Amino acid sequence: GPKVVIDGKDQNVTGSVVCTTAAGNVNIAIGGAATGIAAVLTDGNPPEVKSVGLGNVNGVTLGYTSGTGQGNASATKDGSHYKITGTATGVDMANPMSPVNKSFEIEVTCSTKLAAAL
Amino acid sequence: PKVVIDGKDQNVTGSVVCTTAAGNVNIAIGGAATGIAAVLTDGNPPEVKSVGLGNVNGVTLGYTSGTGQGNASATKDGSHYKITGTATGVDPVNKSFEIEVTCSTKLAAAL
Repeated sequence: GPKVVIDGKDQNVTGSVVCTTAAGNVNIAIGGAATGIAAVLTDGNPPEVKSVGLGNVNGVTLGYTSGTGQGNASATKDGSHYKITGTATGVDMANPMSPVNKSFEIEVTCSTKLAAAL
Repeated sequence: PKVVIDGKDQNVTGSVVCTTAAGNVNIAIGGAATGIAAVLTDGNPPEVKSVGLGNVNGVTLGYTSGTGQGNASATKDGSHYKITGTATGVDPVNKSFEIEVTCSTKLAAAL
């Protein structure tokens, strides 16, 4: 089942992983759209991280977008099993200050539905 | 793409990426960092499974089907989806929303 760690703290994930694809992209959603936890990878092998969202972490929405230069991310793939690690970043909207940076790890195994869609 | 919440357009500027598997379509706006996404079935009309709207005036807003909280419906015309409903959040906030997006031919190929 899905594992999400933020700043060295296991998140208590009660939900499910949903994996979808189309040419170029593998979307991994953990907990449904309302959480905002998701990662987007290329459909290549080796994979590349396009973006990560960690949702609202203590009032700040943290994420990674490839090509902005802010935060960082790395992925590994073993079939349907993906691991993404890095540093996510964000700014407090209510009280914008310096960017917040937090380490993360996401590990999931997609279902056979993702194999079929590829 | 257009995202409206409580009658206010959010000025989303990012890309729309529509992906599928097993009868579900995920629409993501601005990549994962935004938290803006919707999950629909591949039916006529599509049924809304979930919507995330991100952080909006301090609260994460969204919708999950089957809980009895909020509401959402959708229509599909070609590659274009319109999703409207009521989203909710807590630190209870209820806000109307509308998402309008056109997916690329990459979704039609995957379906």
